[PDB]
Amino acid sequence: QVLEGLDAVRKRPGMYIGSTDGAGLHHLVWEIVDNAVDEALSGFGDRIDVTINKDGSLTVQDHGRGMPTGMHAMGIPTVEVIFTILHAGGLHGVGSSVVNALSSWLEVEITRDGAVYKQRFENGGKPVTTLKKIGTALKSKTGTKVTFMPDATIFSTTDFKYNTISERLNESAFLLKNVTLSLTDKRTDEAIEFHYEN
Ligand SMILES: CCNC(=O)Nc1nc2cc(-c3cncnc3)c(OC[C@@H]3CCOC3)nc2s1
Repeated sequence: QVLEGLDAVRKRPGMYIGSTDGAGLHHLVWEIVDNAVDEALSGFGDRIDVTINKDGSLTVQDHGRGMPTGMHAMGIPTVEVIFTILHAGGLHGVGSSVVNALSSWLEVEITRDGAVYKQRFENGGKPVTTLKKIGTALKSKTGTKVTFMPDATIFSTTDFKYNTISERLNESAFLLKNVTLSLTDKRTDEAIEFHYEN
Protein backbone atom coordinates (compact mmCIF):
# COMPACT_ATOMS: atom_id res chain seq x y z
CA GLN A 1 0.00 0.00 0.00
CA VAL A 2 1.63 3.22 -1.24
CA LEU A 3 0.18 6.23 0.61
CA GLU A 4 -0.22 9.58 -1.18
CA GLY A 5 -0.92 13.20 -0.43
CA LEU A 6 -3.92 15.23 -1.65
CA ASP A 7 -1.88 16.64 -4.62
CA ALA A 8 -2.20 13.15 -6.22
CA VAL A 9 -6.02 13.38 -6.26
CA ARG A 10 -5.99 16.98 -7.60
CA LYS A 11 -3.69 15.98 -10.49
CA ARG A 12 -5.79 12.92 -11.45
CA PRO A 13 -9.34 13.46 -10.08
CA GLY A 14 -10.88 11.10 -12.69
CA MET A 15 -8.96 8.19 -11.08
CA TYR A 16 -10.81 8.71 -7.75
CA ILE A 17 -14.24 10.15 -8.73
CA GLY A 18 -14.57 9.08 -12.38
CA SER A 19 -15.00 12.51 -13.94
CA THR A 20 -14.96 16.26 -13.17
CA ASP A 21 -18.49 16.91 -14.55
CA GLY A 22 -21.74 16.63 -12.57
CA ALA A 23 -21.27 12.87 -12.08
CA GLY A 24 -17.95 13.49 -10.39
CA LEU A 25 -19.26 16.47 -8.39
CA HIS A 26 -22.02 14.27 -6.99
CA HIS A 27 -19.58 11.42 -6.24
CA LEU A 28 -18.17 13.79 -3.54
CA VAL A 29 -21.66 13.79 -1.89
CA TRP A 30 -21.85 9.96 -2.21
CA GLU A 31 -18.47 9.53 -0.41
CA ILE A 32 -19.47 11.58 2.63
CA VAL A 33 -23.07 10.23 2.70
CA ASP A 34 -21.74 6.63 2.43
CA ASN A 35 -19.54 7.21 5.56
CA ALA A 36 -22.63 8.33 7.55
CA VAL A 37 -24.59 5.37 6.14
CA ASP A 38 -21.83 2.87 7.15
CA GLU A 39 -21.90 4.26 10.67
CA ALA A 40 -25.78 3.87 10.87
CA LEU A 41 -25.46 0.39 9.36
CA SER A 42 -23.19 -0.58 12.29
CA GLY A 43 -25.96 0.60 14.64
CA PHE A 44 -24.82 4.15 15.41
CA GLY A 45 -27.28 6.94 14.54
CA ASP A 46 -30.88 6.88 13.28
CA ARG A 47 -30.77 10.05 11.18
CA ILE A 48 -28.58 11.51 8.47
CA ASP A 49 -29.24 15.14 7.48
CA VAL A 50 -28.09 16.59 4.14
CA THR A 51 -28.23 20.37 3.40
CA ILE A 52 -27.34 22.16 0.19
CA ASN A 53 -26.26 25.52 1.58
CA LYS A 54 -26.95 28.93 -0.02
CA ASP A 55 -23.22 29.51 -0.65
CA GLY A 56 -23.07 26.28 -2.74
CA SER A 57 -21.44 24.14 -0.04
CA LEU A 58 -22.97 20.86 1.10
CA THR A 59 -23.36 19.55 4.66
CA VAL A 60 -23.88 15.95 5.80
CA GLN A 61 -24.56 15.31 9.50
CA ASP A 62 -24.84 12.01 11.31
CA HIS A 63 -25.62 11.05 14.93
CA GLY A 64 -23.17 8.14 15.05
CA ARG A 65 -20.23 7.77 17.45
CA GLY A 66 -18.18 10.75 16.17
CA MET A 67 -14.85 10.22 14.41
CA PRO A 68 -12.07 9.52 16.95
CA THR A 69 -10.89 12.77 18.53
CA GLY A 70 -7.43 11.60 19.70
CA MET A 71 -3.92 11.74 18.22
CA HIS A 72 -2.13 9.70 15.54
CA ALA A 73 1.67 10.11 15.44
CA MET A 74 3.58 13.39 16.08
CA GLY A 75 0.56 15.09 17.66
CA ILE A 76 -1.45 14.89 14.43
CA PRO A 77 -5.18 14.31 15.07
CA THR A 78 -6.60 11.00 13.78
CA VAL A 79 -9.20 13.21 12.02
CA GLU A 80 -6.44 15.08 10.19
CA VAL A 81 -4.86 11.76 9.06
CA ILE A 82 -8.32 10.57 7.73
CA PHE A 83 -8.80 13.81 5.77
CA THR A 84 -5.25 14.33 4.41
CA ILE A 85 -3.67 10.90 3.59
CA LEU A 86 -4.95 8.93 0.61
CA HIS A 87 -4.79 5.16 1.23
CA ALA A 88 -4.78 4.55 -2.55
CA GLY A 89 -18.31 4.01 10.48
CA GLY A 90 -15.08 4.31 8.45
CA LEU A 91 -14.01 6.86 7.17
CA HIS A 92 -11.36 6.50 4.47
CA GLY A 93 -9.87 4.07 1.84
CA VAL A 94 -10.41 6.62 0.43
CA GLY A 95 -13.47 8.91 0.76
CA SER A 96 -12.94 11.73 3.25
CA SER A 97 -9.48 12.65 1.91
CA VAL A 98 -10.62 12.60 -1.77
CA VAL A 99 -13.47 15.03 -1.01
CA ASN A 100 -11.08 17.27 1.00
CA ALA A 101 -8.54 17.23 -1.91
CA LEU A 102 -11.24 18.35 -4.36
CA SER A 103 -12.77 21.08 -2.12
CA SER A 104 -11.70 24.76 -1.84
CA TRP A 105 -12.64 24.36 1.83
CA LEU A 106 -13.85 21.67 4.21
CA GLU A 107 -15.02 21.68 7.88
CA VAL A 108 -15.47 18.60 10.04
CA GLU A 109 -17.29 18.90 13.37
CA ILE A 110 -17.27 16.02 15.87
CA THR A 111 -19.42 15.68 18.97
CA ARG A 112 -18.67 13.07 21.59
CA ASP A 113 -17.81 12.55 25.24
CA GLY A 114 -19.37 15.91 26.19
CA ALA A 115 -17.14 17.92 23.83
CA VAL A 116 -17.46 19.51 20.36
CA TYR A 117 -14.40 19.62 18.10
CA LYS A 118 -13.76 21.27 14.75
CA GLN A 119 -11.04 21.21 12.07
CA ARG A 120 -10.99 23.36 8.94
CA PHE A 121 -9.10 22.77 5.70
CA GLU A 122 -8.63 25.07 2.73
CA ASN A 123 -7.32 25.07 -0.84
CA GLY A 124 -7.44 21.35 -1.61
CA GLY A 125 -7.29 20.02 1.96
CA LYS A 126 -4.54 21.94 3.72
CA PRO A 127 -5.37 22.22 7.46
CA VAL A 128 -5.74 25.85 8.59
CA THR A 129 -6.58 24.79 12.16
CA THR A 130 -5.83 21.71 14.26
CA LEU A 131 -8.69 19.62 15.74
CA LYS A 132 -9.89 22.30 18.21
CA LYS A 133 -12.32 21.84 21.09
CA ILE A 134 -14.91 24.56 20.29
CA GLY A 135 -17.57 23.73 22.87
CA THR A 136 -19.55 21.25 24.96
CA ALA A 137 -22.65 19.07 24.60
CA LEU A 138 -24.59 16.62 26.70
CA LYS A 139 -22.74 13.23 27.03
CA SER A 140 -25.67 11.62 25.17
CA LYS A 141 -24.86 13.71 22.08
CA THR A 142 -22.65 12.12 19.43
CA GLY A 143 -21.97 12.51 15.72
CA THR A 144 -19.94 13.69 12.71
CA LYS A 145 -20.75 16.71 10.54
CA VAL A 146 -18.87 17.46 7.27
CA THR A 147 -19.40 20.59 5.19
CA PHE A 148 -17.43 21.11 1.98
CA MET A 149 -17.20 23.57 -0.89
CA PRO A 150 -16.29 21.78 -4.12
CA ASP A 151 -13.31 23.27 -5.95
CA ALA A 152 -14.54 25.45 -8.86
CA THR A 153 -11.06 25.20 -10.43
CA ILE A 154 -11.52 21.36 -10.74
CA PHE A 155 -15.20 20.80 -11.60
CA SER A 156 -16.90 22.00 -14.79
CA THR A 157 -20.05 22.39 -12.67
CA THR A 158 -20.26 23.12 -8.91
CA ASP A 159 -24.12 23.11 -8.87
CA PHE A 160 -25.53 20.31 -6.68
CA LYS A 161 -28.75 18.88 -8.12
CA TYR A 162 -31.53 18.41 -5.55
CA ASN A 163 -33.34 15.73 -7.57
CA THR A 164 -30.12 13.71 -8.07
CA ILE A 165 -29.32 13.86 -4.34
CA SER A 166 -32.93 13.16 -3.30
CA GLU A 167 -32.99 9.91 -5.39
CA ARG A 168 -29.69 8.65 -3.97
CA LEU A 169 -30.77 9.32 -0.35
CA ASN A 170 -34.18 7.69 -0.94
CA GLU A 171 -32.29 4.57 -2.21
CA SER A 172 -29.90 4.68 0.79
CA ALA A 173 -32.86 4.96 3.23
CA PHE A 174 -34.49 1.91 1.56
CA LEU A 175 -31.28 -0.19 1.77
CA LEU A 176 -30.48 0.87 5.37
CA LYS A 177 -33.96 0.60 7.00
CA ASN A 178 -35.06 2.37 10.21
CA VAL A 179 -32.90 5.46 9.52
CA THR A 180 -34.28 8.85 8.44
CA LEU A 181 -32.42 10.50 5.52
CA SER A 182 -33.26 14.17 4.92
CA LEU A 183 -32.48 16.67 2.20
CA THR A 184 -32.91 20.47 2.55
CA ASP A 185 -32.01 22.89 -0.27
CA LYS A 186 -31.37 26.35 1.27
CA ARG A 187 -31.08 27.87 -2.28
CA THR A 188 -34.69 27.04 -3.14
CA ASP A 189 -36.15 26.05 0.35
CA GLU A 190 -37.08 22.52 -0.88
CA ALA A 191 -37.02 19.71 1.66
CA ILE A 192 -37.88 16.01 1.86
CA GLU A 193 -37.36 13.11 4.28
CA PHE A 194 -37.10 9.35 3.70
CA HIS A 195 -37.54 6.53 6.25
CA TYR A 196 -38.36 2.84 5.57
CA GLU A 197 -39.60 0.83 8.58
CA ASN A 198 -38.71 -2.86 8.63
C1 LIG B 1 -20.85 13.23 7.95
C2 LIG B 1 -20.01 12.04 7.49
N1 LIG B 1 -20.07 10.99 8.48
C3 LIG B 1 -18.96 10.29 8.89
O1 LIG B 1 -17.85 10.37 8.35
N2 LIG B 1 -19.24 9.45 9.95
C4 LIG B 1 -18.24 8.72 10.57
N3 LIG B 1 -18.43 8.17 11.75
C5 LIG B 1 -17.30 7.50 12.15
C6 LIG B 1 -17.08 6.81 13.34
C7 LIG B 1 -15.85 6.21 13.57
C8 LIG B 1 -15.57 5.48 14.83
C9 LIG B 1 -15.84 6.02 16.07
N4 LIG B 1 -15.61 5.43 17.26
C10 LIG B 1 -15.07 4.21 17.17
N5 LIG B 1 -14.75 3.56 16.04
C11 LIG B 1 -15.01 4.21 14.89
C12 LIG B 1 -14.89 6.35 12.55
O2 LIG B 1 -13.69 5.74 12.76
C13 LIG B 1 -12.58 5.92 11.89
C14 LIG B 1 -11.51 4.99 12.45
C15 LIG B 1 -10.19 5.68 12.63
C16 LIG B 1 -9.60 5.62 11.23
O3 LIG B 1 -10.36 4.65 10.49
C17 LIG B 1 -11.19 3.95 11.43
N6 LIG B 1 -15.04 7.02 11.38
C18 LIG B 1 -16.25 7.57 11.25
S1 LIG B 1 -16.67 8.47 9.81
